[PDB]
Amino acid sequence: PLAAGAVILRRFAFNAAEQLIRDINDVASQSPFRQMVTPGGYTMSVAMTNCGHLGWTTHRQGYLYSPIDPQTNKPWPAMPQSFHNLCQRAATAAGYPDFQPDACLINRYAPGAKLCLHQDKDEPDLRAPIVSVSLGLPAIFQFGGLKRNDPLKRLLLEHGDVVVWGGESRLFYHGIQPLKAGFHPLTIDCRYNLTFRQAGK
DNA sequence: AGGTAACACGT
DNA sequence: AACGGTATTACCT
Ligand SMILES: O=C(O)CCC(=O)C(=O)O
Ligand SMILES: [Mn+2]
Repeated sequence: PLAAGAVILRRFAFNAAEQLIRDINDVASQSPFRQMVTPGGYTMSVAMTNCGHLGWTTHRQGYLYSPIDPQTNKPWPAMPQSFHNLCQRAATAAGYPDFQPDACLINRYAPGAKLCLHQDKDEPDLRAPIVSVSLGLPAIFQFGGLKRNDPLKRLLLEHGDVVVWGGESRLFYHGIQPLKAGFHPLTIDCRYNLTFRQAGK
């Protein structure tokens, strides 16, 4: 096992990938990918957007889940049924049959893009797991512990891989190392990740 | 009190 | 380039 309460389901989303990617494009046509600026004033290397009832965003004052896209000033697009179904099946396979996400953060990684080691704790109900779907180019996922200096596991995540963490491992530090350039026939030159959460009550 | 930015340079 | 400092503070509510 990846950790207590955590598992990787390799190639779980492989068969669903083409549809998922069509729906990413549909979501982004309404709420475009944007590289967000941290409260500290740095532009993130990962480009992001959201779908579902709540979207993760930065602002001057910190991080926030909000029902409105601050760039368009309209609600985030509805969560595609392909996304919701894949998430439900993955969560069930990982031992979290009751998971009901209300938020999906869509990450796009160009070569060089990274996500520094962090915890997912913007969500009030820590009982719900995180379901994380990889698409396109491969990336090295770091998965640690409750403390930043806890030893890291480094796992390659490839197209279609799904990682789920929760319970004892819900607050574990994790991240993505700078993406290697490459080619993938479905995403061409990038990696996408879908991160499903229950962000509200 | 407690929340929490850093989902972001030097060795 | 893997590891860890920084928030060891200065603000909010
Ligand atoms: O891209 C990934 O695999 C991880 C994304 C992530 O950690 C997040 O969106 O909070
Ligand atoms: Mn995360």
